[PDB]
Amino acid sequence: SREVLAEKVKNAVNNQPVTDMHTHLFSPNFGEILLWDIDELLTYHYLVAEVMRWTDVSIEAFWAMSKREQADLIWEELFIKRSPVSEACRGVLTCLQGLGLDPATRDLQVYREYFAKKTSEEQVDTVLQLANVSDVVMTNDPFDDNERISWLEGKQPDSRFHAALRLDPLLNEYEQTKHRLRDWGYKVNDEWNEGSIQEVKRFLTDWIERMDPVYMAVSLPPTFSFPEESNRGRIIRDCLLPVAEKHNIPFAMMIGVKKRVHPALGDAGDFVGKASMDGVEHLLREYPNNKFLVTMLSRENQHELVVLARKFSNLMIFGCWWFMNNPEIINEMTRMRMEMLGTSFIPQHSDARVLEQLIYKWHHSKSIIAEVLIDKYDDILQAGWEVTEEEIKRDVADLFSRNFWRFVG
Amino acid sequence: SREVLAEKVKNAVNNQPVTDMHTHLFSPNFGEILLWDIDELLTYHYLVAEVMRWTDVSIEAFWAMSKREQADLIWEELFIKRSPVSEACRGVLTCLQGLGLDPATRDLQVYREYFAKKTSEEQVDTVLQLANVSDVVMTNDPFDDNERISWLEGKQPDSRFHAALRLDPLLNEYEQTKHRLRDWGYKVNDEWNEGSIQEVKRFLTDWIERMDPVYMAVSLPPTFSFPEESNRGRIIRDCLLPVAEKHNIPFAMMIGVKKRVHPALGDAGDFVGKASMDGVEHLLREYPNNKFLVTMLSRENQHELVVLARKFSNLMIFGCWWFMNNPEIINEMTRMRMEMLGTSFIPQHSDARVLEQLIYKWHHSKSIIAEVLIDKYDDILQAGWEVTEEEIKRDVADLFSRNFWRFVG
Amino acid sequence: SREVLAEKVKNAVNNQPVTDMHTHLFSPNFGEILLWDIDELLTYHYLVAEVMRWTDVSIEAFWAMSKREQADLIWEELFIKRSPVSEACRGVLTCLQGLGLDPATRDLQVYREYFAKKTSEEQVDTVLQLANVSDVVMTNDPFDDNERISWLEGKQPDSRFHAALRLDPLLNEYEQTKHRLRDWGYKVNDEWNEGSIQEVKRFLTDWIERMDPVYMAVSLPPTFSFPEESNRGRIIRDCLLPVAEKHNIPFAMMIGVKKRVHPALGDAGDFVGKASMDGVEHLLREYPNNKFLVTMLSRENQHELVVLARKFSNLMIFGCWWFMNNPEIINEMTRMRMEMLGTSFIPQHSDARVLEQLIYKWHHSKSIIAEVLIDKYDDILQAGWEVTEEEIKRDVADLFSRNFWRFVG
Ligand SMILES: O=C(O)[C@@H](O)[C@H](O)[C@H](O)C(=O)NO
Ligand SMILES: O=C(O)[C@@H](O)[C@H](O)[C@H](O)C(=O)NO
Ligand SMILES: O=C(O)[C@@H](O)[C@H](O)[C@H](O)C(=O)NO
Ligand SMILES: [Cl-]
Ligand SMILES: [Zn+2]
Ligand SMILES: [Zn+2]
Ligand SMILES: [Zn+2]
Ligand SMILES: [Zn+2]
Repeated sequence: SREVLAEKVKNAVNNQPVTDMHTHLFSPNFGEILLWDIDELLTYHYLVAEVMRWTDVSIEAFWAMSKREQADLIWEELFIKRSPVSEACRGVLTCLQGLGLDPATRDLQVYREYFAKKTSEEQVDTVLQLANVSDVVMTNDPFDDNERISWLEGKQPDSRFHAALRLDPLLNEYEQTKHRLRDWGYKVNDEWNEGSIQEVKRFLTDWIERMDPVYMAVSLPPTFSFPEESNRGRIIRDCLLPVAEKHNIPFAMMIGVKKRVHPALGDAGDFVGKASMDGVEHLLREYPNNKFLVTMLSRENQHELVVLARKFSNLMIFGCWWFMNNPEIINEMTRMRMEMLGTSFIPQHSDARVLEQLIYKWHHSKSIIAEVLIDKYDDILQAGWEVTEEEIKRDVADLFSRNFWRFVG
Repeated sequence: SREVLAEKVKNAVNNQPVTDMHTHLFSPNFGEILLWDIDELLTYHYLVAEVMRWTDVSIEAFWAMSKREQADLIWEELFIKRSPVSEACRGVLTCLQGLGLDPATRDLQVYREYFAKKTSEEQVDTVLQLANVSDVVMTNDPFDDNERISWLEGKQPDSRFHAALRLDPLLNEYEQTKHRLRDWGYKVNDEWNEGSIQEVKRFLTDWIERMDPVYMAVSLPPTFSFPEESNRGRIIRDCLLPVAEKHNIPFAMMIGVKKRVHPALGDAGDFVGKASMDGVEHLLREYPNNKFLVTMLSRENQHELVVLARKFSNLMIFGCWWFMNNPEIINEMTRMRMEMLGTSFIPQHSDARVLEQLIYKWHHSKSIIAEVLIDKYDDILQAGWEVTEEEIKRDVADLFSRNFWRFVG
Repeated sequence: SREVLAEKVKNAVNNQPVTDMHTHLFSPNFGEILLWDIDELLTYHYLVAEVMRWTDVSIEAFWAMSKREQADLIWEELFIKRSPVSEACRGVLTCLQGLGLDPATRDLQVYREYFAKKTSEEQVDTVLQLANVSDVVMTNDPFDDNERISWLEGKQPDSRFHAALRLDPLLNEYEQTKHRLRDWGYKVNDEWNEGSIQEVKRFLTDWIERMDPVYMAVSLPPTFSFPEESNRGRIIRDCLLPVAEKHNIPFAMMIGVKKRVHPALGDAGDFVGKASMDGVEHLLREYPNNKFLVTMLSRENQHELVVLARKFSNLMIFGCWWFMNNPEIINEMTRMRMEMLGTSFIPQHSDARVLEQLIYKWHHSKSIIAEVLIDKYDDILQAGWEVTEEEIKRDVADLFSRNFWRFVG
C-alpha cells in the first residue's frame, strides 16, 4: 500500500503546475536578457567554477573565448575527461533528455542544431510545458541599465512572468547609488533626513507602480544586522518597511552571501557565511504588519530558520538556495521543514539563469520532494489515518504554488 | 540474516521497559497538574505554534477560547484543511491508534468519549502499559506556587514517578528570586557573601531532602558561560556544585533555549541558539567529582557535544531535545552518537507535557533507534562477530534504562 | 541496470590501488615507531577514550598497566561487556577478519599468536596487499627526538612510504621551539628580523632536502587566523609560503583541533571547534602560486569548505578527518562534495596510527564511497548518459590516487 501511495504522490507532484517564485529569467519580449540554448546552459557560472578546478586554461583566457569555445571547453573538461556526476552537470543532461535530445551520443554539435532553429518565444512555450511551470517570478533590478530600458520603454512582461523589485544597489551600496538617484531626479541629501527619506520612498513607489512586483527583494551578507545605524538599516527602517506595509508587499531577504571573494570569477566568485538570526527575529517581531520571505545560504542556518518560522506567522521560508540546492541538502532541509512546519512553507524555487534549467531544477527537486511526501504520508497512514487523492493534490498545490500566492496576497 | 537480526532487535527494543528521564508529567495524586486527554494533546504548545501559521484567528482570540474550542480549531486547521504530516500532528494520531481509537473516522467527538469515562489514575495505568514505560522522571519546580503546595502538604509521588529539582528561577532570575527566598526564610543578603552562600545551600538542601530528586536541573541560554562573575555563575560555583557533590546528585543542563522571542505565544514562544562549549568543557574538567547530564537545543552543537563526551566520563549526554526531536534529526544524532560512543549514552527522553504523548514519543523514537541498532549490529556481524539475543537485550536495557540509573547512582 | 552499475562500481573501487595521503605510519626500516599487532589496535587512543566512559579503572592505573593488560581491559569493557558497535571497535573486528582471524571465537589469545610469529616487514607486505594500498604518506616531525634520529642517520624510507614535513612545534610553539632551533645551529634572533626569517627558511630547506616531502603540514586551532601579527602568522607569511612556492610544495592545513582539553587522556585528550574561513580564504586568494591541501575537524565547517573549493583551484580538500571519520558523517560529506565538485577532491585518508588499521579504514570508507558513486552514476544514467567501465575506473583512480599526485605535482 506504500507503492499505491507512492504512485499517487508522484502523479500529483508531477502534474501540479509550478509557480517558480524566484528566478533570473525574463519575459521573452524583454529581449536578449532571456538566456537560453545549450551554450548558455554549459556556460552557467556554476559550471565555470567547476571547470576552473580542472582546466589548465587561465581564467583570463576563458573570459576571452567566445561562448561557443567556452561551452566546448566545459563540455570536454567536465563531461568527457571526467564523468558529469556533479549536480550542475547532471542538470545539463536532464535538460537535454527532457527536450528530446540524446545524451547517449554526446554529440554537442547535434544538440546545438535543435536550438538554432527556434525563436525565444517558441522555446519558452516548450520549456514551460515540459517543466510544467505556470508562473515565473523574475528578478528585476531598476539599477541595471539594460533592464531599466525595457521598463522605461513601457514594455509589459508576458502574463506568465511576474516582476520582483530587486534592491541590492540601494540597500548595500547607498553611498554610490545615492548619486545615481540624484541624477534620476530623486533629491536625496547628504544627511539622512526627512527629505532623503521621502525621496527614497518616492523611488520605491515609482517602481512599484511601474513593475507591480509581487515582492521587493535583496541579498544580504552573513554579517547582516538589524536594527542598525547604517544606510541599509535606516533605509529598511524608514523607507522599505513603511512602503511595503502600505502596499501590502512582502519583503524577501536572501541572507548569507559574501560577495566577490574571487573577483576574477565574476558571478562564480561569491562565497557563503553563517548569519546571526537576531536581525530577522527583530524584524519579524517588531513589524507584525509586514510580511517576510526568507531563504538563507548557510547550511548551519537552516534548522534555526525553521524554528523561527514556528514562532512567526509573518515569515514564509522558501527554497534551497544556491549552495543549498544539492540533493543531500535539499533532502535534509525539506524533511526538517515538513517535520516542524507541516505544509506551511515553500520547498523550492529554481533560481534559473538560463531558460532550459527550469527542466532539471524542477525535475530534480520534485523527485526529492515526492519521496519526502511519501514518507510523511506513509507515517500517518501507518497511524491509521486515511489520505484521499484529492487531499494529496491539495497539499501538493499548497507547496508548489498556493502558499506563495496566498502569502503575497 | 539481517532480517533475523532485525526481528530480534525490534523485539528487544519494543519489550524493553523504558525509564523516561525527563518529562513534564506528574504523579496522578498530585492533582490537575497532570494533563491528559485528547483536548490536551491537541492544545500542546507545539501545535499552537503550527496552527498560528495557518489560522486567521488572532493569538488573543485563541487564548480566549475554551480548551474545547482551541482543540476544535487545531483539529480543523491542521488535520482537516491540510494533511497532518508534521511530527507533532503525526504524534496525536499515533496516540489515538495506540489507545484503540480509530484515526480513520476523524471523529473527534467519539475520541473525546473515551477519555471522559476514565480517571487520571486509570489513564496513567493504561498509558504506561501501552508505552511500556516503567519509570517517569518529573520536572519539579519549587518556585511554582501550584507545585510547591503539593510538596509542602507532604504529598509523596507514585512509586513510578521520580522527582527532579528544576532551578531556572534561582539560577536565571536570582535578582527577582532572592526576594522570594527571603520571604521563605532564607536570609540571602544583597551582596554575595558567606551568608548568602549558606542560605542558598540551605534552600537546595531542604528541597533535596523533601523531594529526594534523581538530579537538579536548569535550562540555559545560547550565551551560557562558565566561570562567570554573575548570579548564575556564583550560585553554580559556590552552592550548586558543592551541594551536588556532597549528595552525589547529578547536575542536568539543557542548553540553547532563548526564552520568549514571541511572548504572545506563551510556552510556544521560545527560540534556539548555538552555544559555546567552553562553559561545559570547564565544568567537566574542573569538577571531576561532579556528574553532569547534558542535552543541547542547537543542531549545530550536537556533534561537538558527542566529542566532548569522548573526553569526559563525568558527562552523560541524553535525548533529542525539543526542536531536535524530529525523525531527520533524531536519526542523524543517534547514529553520530553510537558511532563515537557505542552504547555509553541515553538516546532519548519524551519531555511529555500531556500523559498520552508517552505513546507516540516512545513509539516514534524506538522505531528509529531500532533501525540504527540493526545497522550497527549488522556491520559487526558482517565483520564476523556473533551477537546473542541476550547481548542485544542487555545493550537495549543500557540505552533505555540502565545507563541513566547507573549514572545517577 | 542499477545492479549492473553497482557491480562495476564496487569492482572498480575495490581493485583501485590506494594512495593514503595522510597517516601516522612509518617505513618498517624506521624501527619500532611503526606500530602493529592486535595489542596496538586495541590500545589505539580512540578506544582509550571509549573505555574510560565505562571502566572503573582510573586513568592513572590504566597508563600504569602493561600494553597487554590495557588491551585485555579494553577488550573486556568494549567487546565483551557491551557489543562492539562503535566505529573504532567495529574497525578492530574488520582488521581481524581481513587477516583471516575469526571474530566469532572472541579468542584474543589466539589472535595474538598470529602477530607474534611475523616480522614488521612481513606484516607490512600483508596489510598493504589486503588493504590494496600502493602508497602511504607518513607524518614526519623533525622536532621529535625519536624520528629525527632516523633521518640524521641517513635512513631512507621504503619506496612505498613518502615523507611529509609536519611543523606544529615550529608554527604553534615558536616561543619554545626557537631555543631548540638555536641549539641546532639556526641563528634565529629574539626579534623577528631578516636574520630570523632567513634561518627559519634554512631550517625548512634543510629538512625539505633531507626528507623530500610531498607537502609540509600543520594542525591548527579553531581560532586560526591569517594574516596575523603572531609567530605563526609571521612564519607562515615570511618563511613557509615563500619556501613552498620555490620548491612547488603544497601546504597542508588540518584545522579545528583544540589541544589537551583533558591532558590526562594524552593523545585521546583533544577536542574540536568550528573555525572561521577568513584565514583560509585570504591564503587561497592572496597566494595564487601556492597550493593548499585542507581538511577541517568541525562538522559545521564542512559545507562552507566545499564552497570555498569551488572558488579556488589552488585548494584541494581531502578526507573525513578524525571526529569526522564516522559513517554518518563520511556519507554526508562525500555526497555534498561530489555534488558541488564532481570528482575534483580527495574523499579520504586513513590517518592510521597502527599498521593494520589500513584494512578497516579503507574497507569502511570504500563501501561508503562506492554507494555514493553508484547513486551519482545512476542519476546521469537515468538522464540518458552512458558511462563506460573504463570511465568508471578512471574516475575511481582520480579519487583514490591521481588527484593527489597530480596536485602535489
Ligand atoms: O539572487 C541572487 O542573488 C543569487 O541567486 C544569484 O543570482 C546567484 O549567482 C545564482 O546564480 N543563483 O543562485
Ligand atoms: O524543560 C524545558 O525547559 C523544555 O523541555 C520545555 O518544557 C519545552 O517548552 C517543552 O515543551 N519541551 O521540549
Ligand atoms: O594529524 C593529526 O594531528 C591528527 O590526525 C592526530 O594524529 C590524531 O590524534 C589522530 O589519531 N588522528 O585523527
Ligand atoms: Cl555553526
Ligand atoms: Zn543526513
Ligand atoms: Zn537568485
Ligand atoms: Zn522539558
Ligand atoms: Zn593525522
